Amino acid sequence: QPLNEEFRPEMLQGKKVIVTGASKGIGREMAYHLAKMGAHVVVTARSKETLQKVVSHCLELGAASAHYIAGTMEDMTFAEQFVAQAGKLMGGLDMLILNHITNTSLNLFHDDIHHVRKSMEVNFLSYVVLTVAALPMLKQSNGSIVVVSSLAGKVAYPMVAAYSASKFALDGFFSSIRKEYSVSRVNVSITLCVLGLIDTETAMKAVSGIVQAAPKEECALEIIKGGALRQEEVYYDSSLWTTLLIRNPSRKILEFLYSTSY
Amino acid sequence: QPLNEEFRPEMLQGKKVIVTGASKGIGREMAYHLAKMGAHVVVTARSKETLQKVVSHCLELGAASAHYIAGTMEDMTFAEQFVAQAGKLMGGLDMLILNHITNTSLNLFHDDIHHVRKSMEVNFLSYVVLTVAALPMLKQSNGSIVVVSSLAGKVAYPMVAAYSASKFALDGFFSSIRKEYSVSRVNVSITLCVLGLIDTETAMKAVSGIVQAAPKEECALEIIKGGALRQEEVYYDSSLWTTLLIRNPSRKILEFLYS
Ligand SMILES: NC(=O)c1ccc[n+]([C@@H]2O[C@H](COP(=O)([O-])OP(=O)(O)OC[C@H]3O[C@@H](n4cnc5c(N)ncnc54)[C@H](OP(=O)(O)O)[C@@H]3O)[C@@H](O)[C@H]2O)c1
Ligand SMILES: NC(=O)c1ccc[n+]([C@@H]2O[C@H](COP(=O)([O-])OP(=O)(O)OC[C@H]3O[C@@H](n4cnc5c(N)ncnc54)[C@H](OP(=O)(O)O)[C@@H]3O)[C@@H](O)[C@H]2O)c1
Ligand SMILES: C[C@](O)(c1ccc(C(=O)N(C2CC2)[C@H]2CC[C@H](c3cccnc3)CC2)cc1)C(F)(F)F
Ligand SMILES: C[C@](O)(c1ccc(C(=O)N(C2CC2)[C@H]2CC[C@H](c3cccnc3)CC2)cc1)C(F)(F)F
Repeated sequence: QPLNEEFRPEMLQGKKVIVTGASKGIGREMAYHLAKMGAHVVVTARSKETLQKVVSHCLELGAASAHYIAGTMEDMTFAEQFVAQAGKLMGGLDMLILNHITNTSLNLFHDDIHHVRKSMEVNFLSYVVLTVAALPMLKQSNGSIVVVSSLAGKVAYPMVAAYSASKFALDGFFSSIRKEYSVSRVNVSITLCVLGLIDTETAMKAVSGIVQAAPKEECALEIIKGGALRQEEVYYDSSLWTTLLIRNPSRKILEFLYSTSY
Repeated sequence: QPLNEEFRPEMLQGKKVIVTGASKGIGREMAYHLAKMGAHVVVTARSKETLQKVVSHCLELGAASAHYIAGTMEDMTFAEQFVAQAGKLMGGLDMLILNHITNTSLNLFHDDIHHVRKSMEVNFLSYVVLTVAALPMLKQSNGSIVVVSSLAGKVAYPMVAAYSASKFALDGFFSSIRKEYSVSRVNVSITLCVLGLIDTETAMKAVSGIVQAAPKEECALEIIKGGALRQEEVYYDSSLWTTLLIRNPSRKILEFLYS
């Protein structure tokens, strides 16, 4: 049930929200936009040094409140207590933004199984664990889940096999879960975010000299809109060529066709 | 780059082939077809009992050779040793059919993270391990990798989350790997197989009274035909609406866009 209107800041006012991989890039921006709305926000990543700043600056921007908890999403235990600790900190939760990933470079896959396992653990599994942990709270506030994926998670590219495997997984898993929430009349929206190339330090470090990326600041924003407006998918890619084709009716058809079937 | 000519059982004769999850269902059928064709075959799964039955039956259908090695794909050391032992049993390798999955059922997902983790380990991760271990031989023989997937690996159904996540994963990882072989000019084809409901013991059991399945023996042959013709994708379903609906050109186009 996507909402029948457009988005304005107030919708996030005093809304308790989690953001992962929020110490830099798209994550951080999302945190900043979030403050500019006066929402409550807890943020996480590994490094406490950078998290301290994000927290400190979100207050300036006017967040109702802002805190961090550091730990590696390599660690399902941490991911599970993180959500408990944060949500109890804020006495509830309205929107879960799953954004972090393990460190990846661009290269040929070359028998790097350990890196495929780690990608799958951090980028994909941890999202599930995180969701599991928040479901009870999200049911409470008829909240929302937002999952940051890529183009590389809808179609193929070389140089990101592990990465892509994991991004594809999110789609399969969370799109499947939606249909399940529907038929169980569970009212938690789930938004998958197909993002083209974005101007983050990390991304630009690997590209730039292979060329163009969309502005990180707006990306963060569109993500936030799609999530608040409870939309199934959000696309954000600089080239309007792309944004119009990615869609895929054969699937929407095939899914819906086999829905009223049972 | 797919061969541009019909296929003939003559294409698989003397071809040395591994088939995983071949004790029952689609995998068994595949082993049988390959035997009718005179290929060499090594099959695997956990149950030695059922495997013996298969092998023995394969030697009677005419396989150039036919061995088996039982093990769980839950164990990456076994996966890696399998391919070695098999390479030696056949002195090389022409095709690798990744077909096994972990047991599953149709159920709402609450918090079975260990099942999600096992699915990803067995239905996905082992394929990578297997692929990595077989790639050298396959290189030697300009061979093929055949990965068996589903509609649920291309579109979302309720009741199969873990399963889907893993099948989707195969698409992302193998389709991406396909691109890399092309820019590396590695001559080893990769075929992803998208199947609809098939009348295997397990499937029929599971969807007993909640949902027409295709014949598993014809399916088994399509898969092999797609592999030997080096097709990127095979689509097999009882509903021809479906088989034709699934192809995804808006995607093949997009991919070429940034290429
Ligand atoms: N930017 C792009 O070109 C692009 C394109 C498509 C999709 N996306 C998606 O957008 C999201 C963010 O991208 P980005 O470029 O903004 O990333 P980024 O700026 O490089 O930041 C990555 C974040 O994840 C954290 N992280 C790394 N390892 C972690 C771990 N083991 N446990 C917990 N956190 C960890 C990092 O903090 P620590 O190092 O301190 O842990 C950092 O905060 C990702 O989901 C990505 O897939 C990005
Ligand atoms: N049948 C369908 O409706 C359908 C639809 C779409 C896609 N597919 C795909 O087609 C393929 C085969 O399906 P199927 O229905 O033929 O399956 P199946 O008959 O149930 O056979 C599964 C095989 O995998 C083996 N296996 C199970 N757990 C294992 C483990 N831990 N380690 C190693 N092997 C294990 C089983 O033998 P052991 O228990 O002895 O190990 C068995 O040989 C799968 O990739 C499936 O996803 C099937
Ligand atoms: C983590 C990282 O920053 C990263 C990973 C994946 C994507 C990503 O989602 N892609 C955009 C959405 C498609 C990639 C862009 C570059 C593409 C590429 C790289 C090299 C060669 N050909 C294509 C791969 C997909 C962006 C950044 C990386 F890889 F370190 F740069
Ligand atoms: C292993 C198993 O036998 C199985 C799993 C998945 C699929 C599969 O790939 N599907 C076909 C390709 C789509 C399923 C068909 C039924 C679908 C479904 C289930 C419940 C309600 N509506 C549709 C779920 C995917 C087939 C068998 C199972 F799950 F035990 F039944």
